[PDB]
Amino acid sequence: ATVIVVGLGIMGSATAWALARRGVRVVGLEQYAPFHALGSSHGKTRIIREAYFESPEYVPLVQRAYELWDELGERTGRRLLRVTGGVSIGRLDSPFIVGARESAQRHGLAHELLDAQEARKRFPVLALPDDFVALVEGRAGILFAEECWRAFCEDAVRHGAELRFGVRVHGFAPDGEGMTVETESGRLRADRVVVTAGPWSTTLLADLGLPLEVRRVLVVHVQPDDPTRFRPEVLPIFIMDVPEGEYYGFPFLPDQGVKFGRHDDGEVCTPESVRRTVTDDEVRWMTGVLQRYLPGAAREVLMTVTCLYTMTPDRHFMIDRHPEWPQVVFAAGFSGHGFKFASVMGEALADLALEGASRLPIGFLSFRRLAK
Ligand SMILES: Cc1cc2nc3c(=O)[nH]c(=O)nc-3n(C[C@H](O)[C@H](O)[C@H](O)COP(=O)(O)OP(=O)(O)OC[C@H]3O[C@@H](n4cnc5c(N)ncnc54)[C@H](O)[C@@H]3O)c2cc1C
Ligand SMILES: [Cl-]
Ligand SMILES: [Cl-]
Ligand SMILES: [Cl-]
Ligand SMILES: [Cl-]
Ligand SMILES: [Cl-]
Ligand SMILES: [Cl-]
Ligand SMILES: [Cl-]
Repeated sequence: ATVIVVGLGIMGSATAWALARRGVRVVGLEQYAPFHALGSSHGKTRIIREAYFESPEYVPLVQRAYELWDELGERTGRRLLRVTGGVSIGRLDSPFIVGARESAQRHGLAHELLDAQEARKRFPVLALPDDFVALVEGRAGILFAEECWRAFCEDAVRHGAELRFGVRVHGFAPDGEGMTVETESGRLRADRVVVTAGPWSTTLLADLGLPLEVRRVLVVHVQPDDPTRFRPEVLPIFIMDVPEGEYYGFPFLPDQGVKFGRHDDGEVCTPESVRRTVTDDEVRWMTGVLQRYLPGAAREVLMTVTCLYTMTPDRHFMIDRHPEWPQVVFAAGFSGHGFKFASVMGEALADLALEGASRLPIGFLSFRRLAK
């Protein structure tokens, strides 16, 4: 079998890995350089969580994603995951809290709800309002994202994959014996095509009318004056639903400081129009929010970063076959929370491309729930 994978962000790289491991001939095509920072996959760390507030239907998928991250780590010898536990902060009726409890109960997962007093005792680095609660889980942690991105490409190449960078795909069409893919430089042919185009999905897949909106979001890295009180042993990954917005962060790590980002809002843009400049007022806002809930974390700003999310209307992913051409499958619309699922999305895409179907429980992420 031959497959072409369009886009070598995390999802395309995972898909090239899952196909090559099956003995499938795979050629990946990516418009920019390897492990570039213009899409959604870049950075040294991402959060993985198991008691999943967005919907309990993700729990069996993230559980398989954990198993596949472990297999990837074993085969490549790269260190990919650090389980730290995770804490979610919010009012008792915040979706972060409600949804994680629902997911955990439904899947039998260990978790602990703490009131503000108990949370301050357990995690004194957090400064919470008296009416907030914390929900703690054990299996959450840090994916070393760039290590994972490189791992997939190394192990795919070990299994025969070819990966091409600096090649922009203009389109594709069935040719009677598979698909022909048109690039800015020539044509390539395969039995099947997988599209994992990230924020560029409505360009390449324009004629499908996917309901996707690209958002610019910001991350800051700060240096505490007392780093040791921010280290993983005392500060798990965290997420917070607060009056200033939804935010997330990581414990202090060497050469990263404390990383803090904002999940909600963020400007609607396209990858062409996105503002890469991060303004002084943007920096001051982020450090102002971080200092309210984690006082002493931002003695110095180390770095600021822009990145892109691709949102669906319901914030659930889209993975499905092309509605006209069964030789083509695609995943898009990861809505700011897909990186942790990349290993299992590569599995699912390889199943949809080779077999037309998957035993993974990805039905709820198809086109159907979005139909009129
Ligand atoms: C700041 C930030 C923090 C995040 N935090 C988390 C987190 O903690 N945990 C989590 O699970 N998720 C997180 N995410 C979300 C996650 O990183 C994304 O969902 C995931 O990266 C999407 O991967 P992708 O491969 O779809 O997209 P992308 O990485 O953007 O890849 C698409 C690739 O397709 C290429 N391309 C597009 N069109 C063409 C074409 N015509 N021809 C050739 N190449 C093409 C692009 O150049 C790009 O390399 C975060 C995202 C951001 C921005
Ligand atoms: Cl670990
Ligand atoms: Cl913990
Ligand atoms: Cl050819
Ligand atoms: Cl301090
Ligand atoms: Cl910077
Ligand atoms: Cl995204
Ligand atoms: Cl189809």
